[PDB]
Amino acid sequence: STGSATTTPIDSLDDAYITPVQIGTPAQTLNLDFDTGSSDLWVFSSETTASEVDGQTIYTPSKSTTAKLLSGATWSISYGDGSSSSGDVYTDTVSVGGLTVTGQAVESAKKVSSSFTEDSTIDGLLGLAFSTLNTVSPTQQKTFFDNAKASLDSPVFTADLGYHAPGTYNFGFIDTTAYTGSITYTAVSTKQGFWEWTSTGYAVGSGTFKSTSIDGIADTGTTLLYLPATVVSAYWAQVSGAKSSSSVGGYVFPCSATLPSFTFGVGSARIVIPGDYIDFGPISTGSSSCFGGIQSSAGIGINIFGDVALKAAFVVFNGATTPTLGFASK
Ligand SMILES: NCc1ccc(C(F)(F)F)cc1
Ligand SMILES: NCc1ccc(C(F)(F)F)cc1
Repeated sequence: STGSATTTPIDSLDDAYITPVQIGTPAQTLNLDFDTGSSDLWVFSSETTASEVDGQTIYTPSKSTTAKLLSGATWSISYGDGSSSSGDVYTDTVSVGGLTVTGQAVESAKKVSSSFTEDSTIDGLLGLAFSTLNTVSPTQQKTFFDNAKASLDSPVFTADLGYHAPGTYNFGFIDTTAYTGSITYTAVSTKQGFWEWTSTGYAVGSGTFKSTSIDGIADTGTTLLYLPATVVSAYWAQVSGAKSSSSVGGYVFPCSATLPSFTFGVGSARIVIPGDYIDFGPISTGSSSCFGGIQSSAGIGINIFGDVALKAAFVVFNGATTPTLGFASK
């Protein structure tokens, strides 16, 4: 079987993308953030502290005839940005784009951090990293993809994120009309639970390509591109007036500048990120300083190919027994 679902940016800067997911019987539709950097399916619910809910659609397990409490199970997650949530665990039927999984662990939030409360458009997260990262205790739970794998035509899903526009997540098949050229596949390390791969180098604008190994993760759940300080410094040096700002916490640039493109290597292929994708607009309303979409990973400890990079490509997540990542131009 297969599934296909449209994913939509939550705001005009593409800060995150939401995809409708049907949970329970009869279906409750929630808009979830599909996150290849984590492995928990958690949702705002009827159990969430009322002061921590501000416009989100909630899952109500008591109204689902297929929901079962997973006795004694709990979960607690903290994200790399300092975000967190925690609560208890149901199992229920979950469908994405026509693809149905019965007995999926649905983690019900009792508590969420403030950054989730303030993001009224995101009802929860759907984790798509490897199940070794799932936080359910005492019994670890499988991801939606892991549960669906057996029944998929092909054990793959693909991410086709739009620039200021809707895109598509497909499960179980590769749409050969959605890209140009060939797909280049590259090896994945699962040893930390992430879709981790090694880029073969980079170029700034029309500069020479620099061959150099950049290890990092493919993460639909992270907005920006986080790369080593040496790389990020070479990019922003080409932008007149750009500088790293400690008060803002990253590189900013004059909003009147035009940004160079950024190229990253996948084996012998090249993915080009247009300079417009790297503009994240004014740091505050009315400011003439704009925030850059390429930032240093020095404080984070790992390099992250977030949405800025992934939306420039058609991306195959191949969950075969030897996993790989495919990139194509589009
Ligand atoms: N999108 C999930 C996520 C969040 C943070 C991290 C970090 F910072 F730990 F790498 C990885 C993955
Ligand atoms: N990388 C996972 C993640 C996704 C979204 C958020 C936000 F923006 F909703 F707070 C935080 C962390």
